[PDB]
Amino acid sequence: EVIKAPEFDADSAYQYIQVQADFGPRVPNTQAHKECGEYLAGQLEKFGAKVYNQYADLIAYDGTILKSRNIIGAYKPESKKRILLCAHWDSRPGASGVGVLLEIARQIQKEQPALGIDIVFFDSEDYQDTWCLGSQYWARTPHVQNYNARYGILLDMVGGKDATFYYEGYSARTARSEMKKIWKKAHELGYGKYFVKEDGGETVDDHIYVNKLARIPCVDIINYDNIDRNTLKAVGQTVMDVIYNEK
Repeated sequence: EVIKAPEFDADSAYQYIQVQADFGPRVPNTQAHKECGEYLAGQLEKFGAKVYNQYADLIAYDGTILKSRNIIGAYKPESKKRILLCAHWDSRPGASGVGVLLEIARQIQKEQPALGIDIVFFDSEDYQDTWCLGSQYWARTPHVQNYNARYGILLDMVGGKDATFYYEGYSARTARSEMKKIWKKAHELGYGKYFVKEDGGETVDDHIYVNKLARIPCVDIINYDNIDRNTLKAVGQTVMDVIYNEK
């Protein structure tokens, strides 16, 4: 049978977005970025995840050494059966995906699903191989040795009013089964307006690397043509009903 997941609180996710936004743009090598990283690590700790902070000097396209910090929160680290949930947290010279995941973390704390969940915030994403430096780093060499997950869900720009998440190109050739499952649940829950079961665009994003350096099929939930609580609720609830159904 099917389990109905706990209720995702969209106003809570909205506030996590607003707190990130209040640091100013989280541009690599800035005070805003440093402070926001501390905030995110702290929140994943506050919400019961086993926190793994992954510091690295990543060289950007112009030679800039980015004092990078990938942030990982693990739930039920005992379980070999796991689902990866991820988003990037830096800003371009972010927030929405991270905000939804923090609210999912908080709910995991209140009631844990059957499988282990990993929440990973990738850094240095937005500064083709010179994008996604944090996930390239992470997938190549994950936070635990031999890391695996059944599949992964990437959230990127998931807060816009009347957003439409199409079948993203890379996800649709590397993770159809998983993507179709997620879009299925969205429709069943009444969020079909948001999850359009049609091929959209193909985008360079963290899920490309996750799938390659770490080999986990990974679905990108990304708006395809501002912050809205209804959009957050549709994304967040769909992700919880999907992950709480995993056995």
